Amino acid sequence: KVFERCELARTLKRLGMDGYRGISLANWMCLAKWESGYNTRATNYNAGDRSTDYGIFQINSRYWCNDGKTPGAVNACHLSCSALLQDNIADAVACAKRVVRDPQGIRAWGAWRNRCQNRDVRQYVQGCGV
Repeated sequence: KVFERCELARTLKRLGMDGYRGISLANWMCLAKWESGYNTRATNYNAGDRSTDYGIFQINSRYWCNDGKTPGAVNACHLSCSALLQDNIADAVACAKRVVRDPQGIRAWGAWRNRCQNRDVRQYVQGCGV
Protein backbone atom coordinates (compact mmCIF):
# COMPACT_ATOMS: atom_id res chain seq x y z
CA LYS A 1 0.00 0.00 0.00
CA VAL A 2 1.27 3.47 -0.88
CA PHE A 3 -0.46 5.83 1.57
CA GLU A 4 -1.49 9.35 0.71
CA ARG A 5 -0.02 11.93 3.15
CA CYS A 6 -3.03 12.94 5.30
CA GLU A 7 -4.53 9.45 5.15
CA LEU A 8 -1.36 8.14 6.82
CA ALA A 9 -1.22 10.95 9.44
CA ARG A 10 -4.67 9.98 10.73
CA THR A 11 -3.83 6.29 10.55
CA LEU A 12 -0.73 6.86 12.69
CA LYS A 13 -2.65 9.15 15.04
CA ARG A 14 -5.45 6.58 15.39
CA LEU A 15 -2.76 4.00 16.27
CA GLY A 16 -1.37 6.11 19.09
CA MET A 17 1.76 7.54 17.46
CA ASP A 18 1.20 11.26 18.21
CA GLY A 19 3.64 12.02 21.03
CA TYR A 20 4.57 8.39 21.67
CA ARG A 21 7.73 8.70 23.82
CA GLY A 22 7.74 12.41 23.03
CA ILE A 23 7.70 11.94 19.26
CA SER A 24 5.29 14.21 17.36
CA LEU A 25 3.22 12.85 14.49
CA ALA A 26 5.04 15.15 12.02
CA ASN A 27 8.32 13.41 12.90
CA TRP A 28 6.81 9.98 12.17
CA MET A 29 5.44 11.35 8.90
CA CYS A 30 8.85 12.73 7.96
CA LEU A 31 10.40 9.35 8.83
CA ALA A 32 7.89 7.31 6.80
CA LYS A 33 8.24 9.75 3.91
CA TRP A 34 12.01 9.56 3.69
CA GLU A 35 12.31 5.86 4.48
CA SER A 36 9.77 4.52 1.99
CA GLY A 37 7.63 7.28 0.48
CA TYR A 38 4.72 5.95 2.55
CA ASN A 39 5.11 2.48 0.98
CA THR A 40 4.29 -0.53 3.17
CA ARG A 41 5.80 -2.99 0.62
CA ALA A 42 9.17 -1.24 0.36
CA THR A 43 12.21 -3.49 0.94
CA ASN A 44 15.91 -2.78 0.83
CA TYR A 45 18.61 -5.44 1.03
CA ASN A 46 21.84 -4.30 2.68
CA ALA A 47 24.58 -6.30 0.95
CA GLY A 48 27.13 -4.94 3.38
CA ASP A 49 25.83 -6.83 6.39
CA ARG A 50 23.23 -9.23 4.94
CA SER A 51 20.20 -7.60 6.53
CA THR A 52 17.02 -6.18 4.98
CA ASP A 53 14.87 -3.13 5.74
CA TYR A 54 11.11 -3.77 5.65
CA GLY A 55 7.99 -1.72 5.18
CA ILE A 56 6.90 1.84 5.58
CA PHE A 57 9.43 2.54 8.34
CA GLN A 58 12.11 0.39 6.74
CA ILE A 59 12.81 -1.53 9.93
CA ASN A 60 15.94 -3.75 9.92
CA SER A 61 16.04 -7.56 10.12
CA ARG A 62 19.21 -7.66 12.24
CA TYR A 63 17.55 -6.46 15.45
CA TRP A 64 13.80 -5.91 15.01
CA CYS A 65 12.09 -8.61 12.97
CA ASN A 66 12.83 -12.15 11.95
CA ASP A 67 13.23 -13.09 8.28
CA GLY A 68 15.26 -16.23 8.96
CA LYS A 69 18.00 -15.26 6.48
CA THR A 70 19.87 -12.59 8.46
CA PRO A 71 23.06 -13.93 10.13
CA GLY A 72 23.12 -13.58 13.90
CA ALA A 73 19.97 -11.47 13.91
CA VAL A 74 17.53 -11.07 16.79
CA ASN A 75 13.82 -10.22 16.73
CA ALA A 76 13.05 -7.50 19.27
CA CYS A 77 9.56 -6.71 17.92
CA HIS A 78 8.87 -10.45 18.01
CA LEU A 79 7.34 -10.33 14.53
CA SER A 80 7.95 -12.00 11.20
CA CYS A 81 9.44 -9.42 8.85
CA SER A 82 6.46 -10.36 6.68
CA ALA A 83 4.23 -8.56 9.22
CA LEU A 84 5.97 -5.32 8.20
CA LEU A 85 4.83 -5.69 4.58
CA GLN A 86 1.08 -5.56 5.25
CA ASP A 87 -1.22 -2.80 4.02
CA ASN A 88 -2.43 -2.59 7.62
CA ILE A 89 0.37 -0.82 9.50
CA ALA A 90 -0.64 -1.79 13.06
CA ASP A 91 2.21 -4.31 13.39
CA ALA A 92 4.74 -1.96 11.80
CA VAL A 93 3.60 0.72 14.29
CA ALA A 94 3.91 -1.71 17.24
CA CYS A 95 7.47 -2.41 16.11
CA ALA A 96 8.23 1.29 15.44
CA LYS A 97 7.12 1.99 19.03
CA ARG A 98 9.37 -0.81 20.28
CA VAL A 99 12.37 0.73 18.45
CA VAL A 100 11.96 4.11 20.15
CA ARG A 101 11.63 2.59 23.63
CA ASP A 102 15.41 2.12 23.35
CA PRO A 103 17.83 4.99 24.35
CA GLN A 104 18.24 6.56 20.88
CA GLY A 105 14.52 7.02 20.39
CA ILE A 106 13.65 8.37 16.93
CA ARG A 107 17.40 8.70 16.38
CA ALA A 108 17.56 4.97 15.54
CA TRP A 109 16.74 5.81 11.93
CA GLY A 110 19.63 7.34 10.03
CA ALA A 111 17.21 8.94 7.58
CA TRP A 112 15.38 10.81 10.39
CA ARG A 113 18.65 12.35 11.60
CA ASN A 114 19.59 13.25 8.05
CA ARG A 115 16.23 14.61 6.82
CA CYS A 116 13.98 15.36 9.84
CA GLN A 117 16.11 16.30 12.87
CA ASN A 118 16.34 20.06 13.50
CA ARG A 119 14.07 20.67 10.53
CA ASP A 120 10.68 22.31 10.07
CA VAL A 121 8.45 19.20 9.74
CA ARG A 122 5.07 20.93 10.10
CA GLN A 123 4.31 20.50 6.39
CA TYR A 124 3.92 16.73 6.73
CA VAL A 125 0.81 17.13 8.90
CA GLN A 126 -0.70 20.42 7.73
CA GLY A 127 -4.34 20.20 6.73
CA CYS A 128 -4.66 16.55 7.81
CA GLY A 129 -6.91 17.25 10.77
CA VAL A 130 -4.45 15.79 13.26
